[PDB]
Amino acid sequence: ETTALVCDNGSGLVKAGFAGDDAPRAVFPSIVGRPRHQGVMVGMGQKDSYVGDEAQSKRGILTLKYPIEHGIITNWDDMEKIWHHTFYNELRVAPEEHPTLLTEAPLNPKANREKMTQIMFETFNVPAMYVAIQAVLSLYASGRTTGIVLDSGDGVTHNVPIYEGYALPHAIMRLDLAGRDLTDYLMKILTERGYSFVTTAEREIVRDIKEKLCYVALDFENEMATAASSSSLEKSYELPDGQVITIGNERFRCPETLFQPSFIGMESAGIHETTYNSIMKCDIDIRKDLYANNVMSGGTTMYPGIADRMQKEITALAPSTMKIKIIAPPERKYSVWIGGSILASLSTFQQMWITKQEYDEAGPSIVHRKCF
Amino acid sequence: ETTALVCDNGSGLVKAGFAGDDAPRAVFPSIVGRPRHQGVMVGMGQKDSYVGDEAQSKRGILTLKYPIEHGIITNWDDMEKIWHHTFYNELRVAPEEHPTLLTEAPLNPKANREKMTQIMFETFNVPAMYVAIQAVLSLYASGRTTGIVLDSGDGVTHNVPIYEGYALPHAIMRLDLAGRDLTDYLMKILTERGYSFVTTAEREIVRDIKEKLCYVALDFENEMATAASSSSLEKSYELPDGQVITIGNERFRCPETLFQPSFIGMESAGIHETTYNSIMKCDIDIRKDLYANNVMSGGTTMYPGIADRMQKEITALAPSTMKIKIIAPPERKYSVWIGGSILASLSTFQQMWITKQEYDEAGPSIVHRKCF
Amino acid sequence: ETTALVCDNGSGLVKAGFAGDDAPRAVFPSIVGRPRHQGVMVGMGQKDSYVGDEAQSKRGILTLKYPIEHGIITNWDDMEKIWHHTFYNELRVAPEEHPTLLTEAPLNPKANREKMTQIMFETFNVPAMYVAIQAVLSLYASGRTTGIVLDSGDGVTHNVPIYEGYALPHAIMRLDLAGRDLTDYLMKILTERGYSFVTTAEREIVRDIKEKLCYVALDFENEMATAASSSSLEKSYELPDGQVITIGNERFRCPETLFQPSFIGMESAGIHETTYNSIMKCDIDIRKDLYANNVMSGGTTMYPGIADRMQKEITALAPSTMKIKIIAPPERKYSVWIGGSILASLSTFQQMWITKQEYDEAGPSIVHRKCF
Ligand SMILES: Nc1ncnc2c1ncn2[C@@H]1O[C@H](COP(=O)(O)OP(=O)(O)O)[C@@H](O)[C@H]1O
Ligand SMILES: Nc1ncnc2c1ncn2[C@@H]1O[C@H](COP(=O)(O)OP(=O)(O)O)[C@@H](O)[C@H]1O
Ligand SMILES: Nc1ncnc2c1ncn2[C@@H]1O[C@H](COP(=O)(O)OP(=O)(O)O)[C@@H](O)[C@H]1O
Ligand SMILES: [Mg+2]
Ligand SMILES: [Mg+2]
Ligand SMILES: [Mg+2]
Repeated sequence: ETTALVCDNGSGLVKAGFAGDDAPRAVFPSIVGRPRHQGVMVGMGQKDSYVGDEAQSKRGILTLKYPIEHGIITNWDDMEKIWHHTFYNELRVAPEEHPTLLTEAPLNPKANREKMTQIMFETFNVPAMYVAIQAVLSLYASGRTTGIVLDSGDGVTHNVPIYEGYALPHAIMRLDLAGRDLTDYLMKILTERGYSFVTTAEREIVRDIKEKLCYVALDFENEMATAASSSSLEKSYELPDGQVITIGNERFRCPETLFQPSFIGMESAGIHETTYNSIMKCDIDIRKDLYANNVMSGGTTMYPGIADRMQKEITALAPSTMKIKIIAPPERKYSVWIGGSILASLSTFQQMWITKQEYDEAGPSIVHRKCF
Repeated sequence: ETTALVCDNGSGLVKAGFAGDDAPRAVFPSIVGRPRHQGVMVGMGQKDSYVGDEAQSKRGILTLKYPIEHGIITNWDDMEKIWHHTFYNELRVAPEEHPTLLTEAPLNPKANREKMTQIMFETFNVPAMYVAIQAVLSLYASGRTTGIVLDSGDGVTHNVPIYEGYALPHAIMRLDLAGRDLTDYLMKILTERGYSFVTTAEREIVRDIKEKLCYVALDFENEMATAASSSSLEKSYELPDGQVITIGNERFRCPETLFQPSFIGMESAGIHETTYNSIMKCDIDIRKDLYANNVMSGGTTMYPGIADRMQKEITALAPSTMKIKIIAPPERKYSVWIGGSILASLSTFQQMWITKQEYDEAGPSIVHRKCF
Repeated sequence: ETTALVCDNGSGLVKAGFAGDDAPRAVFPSIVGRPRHQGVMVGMGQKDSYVGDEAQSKRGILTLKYPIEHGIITNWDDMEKIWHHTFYNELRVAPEEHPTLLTEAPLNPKANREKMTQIMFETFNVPAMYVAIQAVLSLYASGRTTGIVLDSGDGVTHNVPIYEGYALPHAIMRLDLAGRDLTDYLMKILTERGYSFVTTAEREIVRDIKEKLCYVALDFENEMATAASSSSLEKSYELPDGQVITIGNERFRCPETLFQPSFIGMESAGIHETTYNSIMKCDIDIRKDLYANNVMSGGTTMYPGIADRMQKEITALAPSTMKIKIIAPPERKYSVWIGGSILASLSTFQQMWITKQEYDEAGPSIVHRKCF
C-alpha cells in the first residue's frame, strides 16, 4: 500500500488522517447534534442531524450527544455518522481504497471491538484494518520501547507498562475518570459561585472554561490557603452573549479530581497512586526503567503543572534512591494518533492488518486473534 | 434553650414556627409588594410596602415581587422585610431570645448562605443558627434513616439520596423547574383558550387555578385522547369579581411539564428520569433500598395522581426484579419545616448550632465549616 | 481447660469457636470498613468503623479493608478490631478466661507470629495460646497422620507433606495465589463482557458471582471450544439493584488460574505441578503414601470439578504404576478449624500451650521455640 488511514475514534474528539503524516489531517468533536425546536422557516436548507464542527457551531438550537462514553461506543447509529462524516467530509477519501488503523482503550468490552470491525468491512468496505491500544501507539510517538504510559482522554484514563517492547497486560490499570468527569465536576462547583450550566450546549462552554483557565496546583492545601487571600489566583472569562464570569479555587480544585477521585464521590486511587500501583504490579527488574520513562498522553494531561504534580507524587510513593522522570511532550494532545501514523507506516506492520479476505471467512471474531 | 425558632425561608411561600410543634405556626406568601397607583384619599392609612397576607390582600393596587428566584435570594432589601415580619408580626417574638434553624436547596451559591448567616447575627442578633438542606429535613419528618427525597417547592426541584444517614453529594440532582414555572406555563396555555393573565396579581389568580384544579395524568397520550371526547375532564372556575372561565386539557398538560420539561423549552431530564439517574449514580448495594424509600416533599408534589405517575415511570426505567415504592405522605406540604422542628428539638443537635460567639470571630464564612 | 477457643484468623473469612465443637461457632468476613461519605442524619447509631457482617451489610457506604493480605497481617489496628469483635461481639466470651489456639500459613514472616503472640497476651490477656500450621490442622480434621495437604484460602495456597506425623519442611510449598486473586481476575475478565466492578463493595459482588457460578473445567481447551458453540455453559446472576449479568467462558477461565497462574501474569507451577513438585522433594519411600492421601482444604478448593481436575493432572505427572487418590471432604471449607478444635481438645496437647507465665519471662520470641 502507498497510504493507509489512521483514525483515533476517541471520546469527545476524533483525530483522523493518513499514515506517514506528522499530525492529524482532521480534528473535530466526537459529537452528533439533533434539533430540539420547531423548523418555522420554509425553503431553508434544514438538516436533520449535525456532526463535529457543524454541531459545535449551531449548538444553541441542538441537543448534543457524544456516541462514545468512557471509551465504549454507546450509540452505533450516530457513531456511523461520525465515521461517515470523517471519511467523506474532511478526509474526503473513498474508504474502499485505504486500509484503516482504528484505536481503542485497554480492558474494553469485546463487543465494542467486534461491531467496530464489522462496520469497517460491511458498511465502509475497507481493504483491511487493525485495532491498536492507545497507550501502545503512544510509545511510537515518543520513540521508545520501554515506558509506562499514562493516557487520559475525554472518557477514560489508563496506565500501560511496556518493557523492551513487551506489554505486561496483568499490570494495566483503567480508570473511568477523564476530561468529561472533570467538566461535569466543573459545572457542579461553578454552581456554588452562582453560575448555571446544565444544557448539553452549556457543557461545551464549561469545557472551554476548563481548557482555558484550569491548572494542577503543586500542593493543594497550600493553594487553597493562597486562594483565600483572594484575587491573587482569580481569572475572568467571557461567555457567549458577552456576560463575564470570574473563577477562583475552582480553577485548580477541578483538575485535582484526578489526584483525589473522592471529589466526584468514587472510591479509587488517584492517577499518581494508579501509576505507582501499575509499576508495582510489574516485575522488580523493570520498575527502575518504568519510573524513568513515565510517558503522558491525551488531552487531560495538558493542564499546566500536571507533570510537576505527578513527579512530586510518584517521588513520594517510590523509594528515594532513583530518578522518577515524567515525559510530557508538547504534542501529547495527539501522540496516540501520531504513534498510529508511525505504526500504520512501518514496513514490518503491513503483514499484521486484518484483510477483507480474512474477515469474510472468520467473522468479527477475527479481531481477538489478530490484535492485542 | 427552652425553644428554638425554625423557618423554611421558602421560594413562593415561607413556613415558620418553633421546635417541638407538629406543624408550622405561620405559613404565608414569600412576597413583598409596592403600590402602582395614586394614593388619592386624604387621611388614609397610607403605607409604602406590604408583605405576605397583607400584600396578597391588597394585590389590586400593588405590584408583587418574590425576593427568592430558583431557591436563591435575589432581593435582600425585601427578604429582610420577610424575616422581620416573620419574627415580629405572626410569630411575635424577639429574635435575640431564640436560635433560628434555616433552610436551603443543595448546590446553592455560597454567597446566599453567607449573607443569610450575616443577616441573622447582625440584623436580627440571634443567639445561634444553622442552615439545613430541605431534603435532609424531609427524612426526619418521614421517620427514615434512608431514602431518596424528591423535594419540589415553588422555585426548585431536587433529589438527595441518603443511606444509613449518610448523603451521597455526587448523586444529588437539581432542577430549575417547580411551581413558579408551572404557573407561568399555565398563564401561557390559558392564553391559548383566549383568557389573559399578565400582571403579578393575575399570576396569583392562575396559581389558585393550578392549586385548585390541576392534576397529573397516569398516561398523557390517553388523557389527550380522552380530552377529544371533550367536556369529560374539563372544569369551571370563578375569578375575583365573579366572572367564570372553563379549563380544558391544560388542567393536566400543565403538571406534565415536570415529566416533559421541553414543554417550557429547557433541555433536561423529567422528574422521573432525574430521580432514576440520582439512584443510578449511587453505589450499587444502596439502590435497592432507595427504590423502596422514594420520598416526596414540597407543594409541587401535591397534585392528584403524581405518586401513581412517578411509580409507573420509575417502574418502567428500573429493572422489574424489585419493588419501587413512593412515599407521598399527606403532610408533604410542610414536611421540610416539620423535619426542621424535629432536628431543632434533638438533644444531640444543640452542639451543632453556629453560636454568635463562634460567628463574630470568623465572619459569615463560618457556615461552610459547620453546615453541609 | 473445660474449653479452649480456637480461632482460624484467615484472610477475608475468620472462623472462630470452642475446642470440642463440631463446626465454627462464628464465621464472618475478616473485613473492617469505614464510611466514605458525609453523615447528615444525627440522633442515630452513627459509628466510625464496622467489622465482619456489619461492614459487609452496610458496604454500599463503606470502603472495605482486609487487614490480612496473602496470610500476613498488614494492619494491626484493624486486626485488633477483628479479634475484639470475634471475642466480645459473637463468641461473647471474656478472653482472660480461655486459652486460644491461633493459626498461620507456613513460610510466613516471623514478626507476624511474634506480634500476634504479643497482642494475645498484652491486649486480650489470654491465659495461654498456640500458633498451629493450617495444613497440619487439615490432617487432624481428616483423621489421618500421613498425607500431603493442598490448603487454599483467600490469601495463600500451600502444600505441607506429612508422613507418620512428621512434617518435611524442605518440601513445603507456598503460592501467593488463592481466592482473592481469582476474585480480582474475575473483575478483570467480567470487564471484557461489559461489566465494571471496581469499588471494594463491588469486589464482594464479584466474590459472590465467583462462589455461586464458577467451576473448574476437566479439560480447559475442550471447555473453551464448548463455550464457543455458545449458550450451553452460560449462567446468569442478579446483582444488588436487580440488573442481571450473564457469564460464559469467564465462569471456568477464572478458576483455571490455579492451574495456569500466567493468566494473572505470575510465573509459577499450577496447584497440580506445585503439589507434584512437593511430593518429588520428599524422600522416595514416602511418595506412594502421599499420592494415596492428597488432602484438600480451604474455600478455594470448593469449586465443582477441582477434585476431578486435580486428580487428572497429578495422575499425568506421576508414574502410571501407582494410584493417586484425592481426599476432598464436603466439610473441607472448615477443615482447618475442625482440626484445630481436635488439637486444642487432645489431652496430649495441654502441655504445649504457651502460658502467660512462660511468655512474660521470654517475650514474644517464645512462639519460635514452643510452636512449629
Ligand atoms: N489545554 C487543555 N486543558 C485541559 N483540558 C484539555 C486541553 N485540551 C484538551 N483538553 C481535554 O481533553 C479531552 C479529550 O482529549 P483527547 O486526549 O483527544 O481525548 P480522547 O482521546 O478521549 O478524544 C477533552 O475533554 C478536552 O476538554
Ligand atoms: N394543592 C396544590 N396543588 C398544586 N400546587 C400546590 C398546591 N399547594 C401548594 N402548591 C404549590 O407548592 C409551591 C410551594 O410549596 P412548598 O412546598 O411550600 O415550596 P417551598 O418549600 O419552596 O416554599 C407553590 O408554588 C404552590 O403553588
Ligand atoms: N463454594 C465456593 N466456591 C468457590 N469459592 C469459594 C466457595 N466458598 C468460599 N470460597 C472462597 O474461599 C475463600 C476463603 O475461604 P477460606 O478457606 O475461609 O479462606 P481463609 O482461610 O483465607 O479465610 C474466599 O475468597 C471465598 O471466595
Ligand atoms: Mg484518547
Ligand atoms: Mg421546600
Ligand atoms: Mg485458610
